[PDB]
Amino acid sequence: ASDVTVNVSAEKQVIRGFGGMNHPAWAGDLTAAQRETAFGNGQNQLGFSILRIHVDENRNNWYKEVETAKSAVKHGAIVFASPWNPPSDMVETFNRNGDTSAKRLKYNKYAAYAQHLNDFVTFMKNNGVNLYAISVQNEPDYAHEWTWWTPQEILRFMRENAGSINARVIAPESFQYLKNLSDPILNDPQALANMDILGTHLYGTQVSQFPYPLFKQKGAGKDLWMTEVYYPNSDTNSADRWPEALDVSQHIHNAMVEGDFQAYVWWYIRRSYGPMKEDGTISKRGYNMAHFSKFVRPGYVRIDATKNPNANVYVSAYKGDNKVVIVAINKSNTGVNQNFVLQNGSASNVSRWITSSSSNLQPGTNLTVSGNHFWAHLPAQSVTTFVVNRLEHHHHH
Ligand code: NA
Repeated sequence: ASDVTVNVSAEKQVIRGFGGMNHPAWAGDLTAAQRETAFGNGQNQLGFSILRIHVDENRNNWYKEVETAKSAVKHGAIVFASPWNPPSDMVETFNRNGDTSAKRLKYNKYAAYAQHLNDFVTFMKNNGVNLYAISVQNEPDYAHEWTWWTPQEILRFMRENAGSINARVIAPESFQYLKNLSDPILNDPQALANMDILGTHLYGTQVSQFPYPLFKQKGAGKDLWMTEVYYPNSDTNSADRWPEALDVSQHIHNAMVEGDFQAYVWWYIRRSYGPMKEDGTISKRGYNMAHFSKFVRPGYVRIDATKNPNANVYVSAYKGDNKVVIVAINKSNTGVNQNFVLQNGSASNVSRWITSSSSNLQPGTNLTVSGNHFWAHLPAQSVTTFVVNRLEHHHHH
């Protein structure tokens, strides 16, 4: 087998966090018990560090988001919001390639719409939630059941109106990371100045389409977030299927390593194909997310690691708070011994947690680092998170 080399000094993207969507109207709000399970980081809890909520078109419905959003903030999670439709008085039908039922924001209502979004941010502030960011539109390019925007309509709003919003602005949330939706923003200095986070979803997106050269070229000082997906499917009662659920950890691995994403946000938190089952317990898919969420905390930085050392073995690594975190996925039917070589970072002790067909985030035996490396066995069809405690602690005292 080939080594994995982890270079603690070769820094990649800063991680904002991991989480999922709450939607009281569409899915039913998380209960008090479920909010603890989602946002707390104790045993049997997901440690989600990001919550997404929706901006209702009717402001008389905004109060419904408050309790779950307050619990996220209490647990130190950041909250962001995406709208699906403007208030209906601002919306018109138009002819979209023969579809006369298609809806858009009226061109003379762009200022009114920006004011609506700013009013949501204010409402949340007045209810003890300082919203981290707000989106211009959920999936403007897949809007049969909501509000369509062309790349040029998004551009005009980003130039002229987005600067009025008193919060970080996310755009354009393509359903599939279609670059035609976001290229105009990146290519227009005015619009770009008013974007804080480039957000996308990944529905049907192939891994070859996770990289984005134009964002690397033009996006300095901007964040890159994966704001909604479910994966590999939304099959009813699929969340505990093994080894299918391992596809979730691999998808996050690809988002981190191929996409350089700084946030990974699932669709509904509680759902039969989601990270929390309808009974309020964590699903196998949920434990796959928790291998990242519980350990790679906000502000950690991804670091260079051999990403695919052997067939069916996927590895990523992160550092923060005097720790190095390594997530190693084995999607084969053979347990394998894997050597982890650490560069530019002295350590002695390694703790690990393992999810497998009959075990959920369960502690394995401690390993010892000798001569700057350690061997660890990765069981067949499993994901392991290692936590390496470093020796050189800086800052103060
Ligand atoms: Na701004």
